[PDB]
Parts: sequence; C-alpha cells; structure tokens
Amino acid sequence: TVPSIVLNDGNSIPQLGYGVYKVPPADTQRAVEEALEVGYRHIDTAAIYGNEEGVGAAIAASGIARDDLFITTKLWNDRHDGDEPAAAIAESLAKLALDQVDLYLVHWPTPAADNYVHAWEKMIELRAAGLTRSIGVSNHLVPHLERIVAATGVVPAVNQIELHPAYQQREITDWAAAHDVKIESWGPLGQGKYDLFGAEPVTAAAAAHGKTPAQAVLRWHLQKGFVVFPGSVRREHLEENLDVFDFDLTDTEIAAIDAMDPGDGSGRVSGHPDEVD
Ligand SMILES: NC(=O)c1ccc[n+]([C@@H]2O[C@H](COP(=O)([O-])OP(=O)(O)OC[C@H]3O[C@@H](n4cnc5c(N)ncnc54)[C@H](O)[C@@H]3O)[C@@H](O)[C@H]2O)c1
Repeated sequence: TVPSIVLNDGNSIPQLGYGVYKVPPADTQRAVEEALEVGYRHIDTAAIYGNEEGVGAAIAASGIARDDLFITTKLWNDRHDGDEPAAAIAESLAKLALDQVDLYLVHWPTPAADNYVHAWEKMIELRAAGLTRSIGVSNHLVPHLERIVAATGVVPAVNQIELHPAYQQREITDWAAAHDVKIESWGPLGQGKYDLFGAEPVTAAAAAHGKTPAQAVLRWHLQKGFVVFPGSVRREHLEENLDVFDFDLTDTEIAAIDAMDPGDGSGRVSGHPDEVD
C-alpha cells in the first residue's frame, strides 16, 4: 500500500512512485513491468528521457486499470514556444499510448529564453483540453513561480525540484506551502553523488527503526510532505523503497536530518535552472 496526497486541484497522487530517469529506453519496459509488479502505480517519465514508449508498453502489458495508475511526463526545453507545447504533449501521448497523462510538467524554466510564461499559458490550455489531468512545473525558482501565477492566475499543482538532505531549496518549499503547491523531490537520494547514506543523522534514524538509510531518507521526504520517485533497477531496492509506510521518524530524527543542509547551496548535486537551456 502506497498512500496518496491530494493536490491543490483536488486530484490525488501516490506519494511514492517510480522514476525512470536514466533508464535506457531499451530496458524501460522491463523496469516498469517490475515496478508495476512490485506494486508501484505512479510512474515518472519525461519526453527528454526518450523512454515513454517503454513505459507505455509496460503499462499495456500490465493488466492494470488506467485509473489505478499515475502517469507523469514533462515538456522539454525546446518546445516552449508557440503551439509546440500541444505538439510535444501529443507526441508524448502517442509514445505512452495513453489518452491522457495524470500530470504534465514544464521540465525547466529556461529563464534566459523568457518563454516560461508562454509555456505556462499553453499548459493551462492542455489541461482545459483534457490532455492532462493536472499541471505543474519543474525546477522553477520563486520568481519563476510568482511570475507564472501572476500572469495566469493558475497555480501549478506541483514543483518538481532537486531535493535531498544536503540541498533542500527551503525558499521554494516554503513558497510552495504558502501557495499550496506540492513538492516533488527529484534526486531524493542525492543520485549517489555524495555520502548521504553515511550521514549520521541518517544512520541513527534508520537504525532506530530497523530500516536502511535509503529508507530513512525516503521517510524524511515523505514526512516533510514531499512526493518521491527514486530511481533504481535492482528489485532489492525497488521492494525496499516501497517498504516505508510501515514506520515514521520522530521530530528529533527529522530535525537532525534537516540540519544536514549547509544553507549555502553548496550541497547541490545537479544542474541549476539558471544554467539549463
Ligand atoms: N525534474 C528534473 O529535472 C529531474 C531530474 C532528475 C530526476 N528526476 C526524476 O527523479 C527520479 C529520482 O532521482 P534520481 O534517480 O536522479 O536520483 P536518486 O536520488 O533517486 O538516486 C538514484 C540512485 O540511487 C540508487 N537507489 C535507489 N534506491 C536505492 C536504495 N534503496 N539503496 C541504494 N541506492 C538506491 C539507484 O541505484 C540510483 O543509481 C528519477 O527517476 C526521475 O524520474 C527529475
């Protein structure tokens, strides 16, 4: 059993899902079929991942009822302009072989291109047309968010950003809570870019519950109310990552993990929105 959370638009989303980022396209179908089998229902993909087909194929292969699944895809940086958003989403839909997706995201803000507002406008139209159930963004900074909302009056259901113990983007998460936008933690486990599992706050919490560090970290995101979809191809980790609704961390435990953030942005492991396209 994976609990769901409710969006500002009333739609619900499973709090834990399976992200297929990094999964080679030729292997995505197996990977998803396995997650599916494991009990995963929320699939996180993206057009840029070039593996929507595999996901779609996996879905179809599973006997699974459409309504029981949560499918997320994202709008690539080069499709912000004109009616490209509608073209991009249609392509995605065709790959997934779905009528519509559950959630659709503006992959990156590409501020320098100053087309993220236009993208947002088009996104709204996509939802209106029923191409997607909900809409959100990704990698959007506070100013990005203010601007889109100001321009449209429509608030993203979510903001998918890089988030883990060493790099929390508190300003964003704070803004989100104030605006009722849910947070999707990408790279929830640091992408192996640093010794997260070695962190003492992490080991203390895991040990304190008879869980793994990965599990404890996952629990922290969850408890903080964020949405997670860690990547993994090992069934051992799949099952493991699913086994986190069984327990809960103490406030003290959470607080200790929260202290891991240097507060200077030095804990970042991936690309910054001001730098991507
Ligand atoms: N919005 C964006 O720009 C963006 C960027 C990156 C990823 N995403 C999404 O977020 C998902 C998760 O992030 P990620 O995969 O980049 O990094 P991550 O923090 O999930 O780290 C992934 C790595 O952790 C390992 N992992 C998973 N479970 C583990 C466990 N129990 N024990 C040990 N290792 C374990 C995997 O082997 C994998 O190599 C992706 O699948 C993708 O769908 C979105």
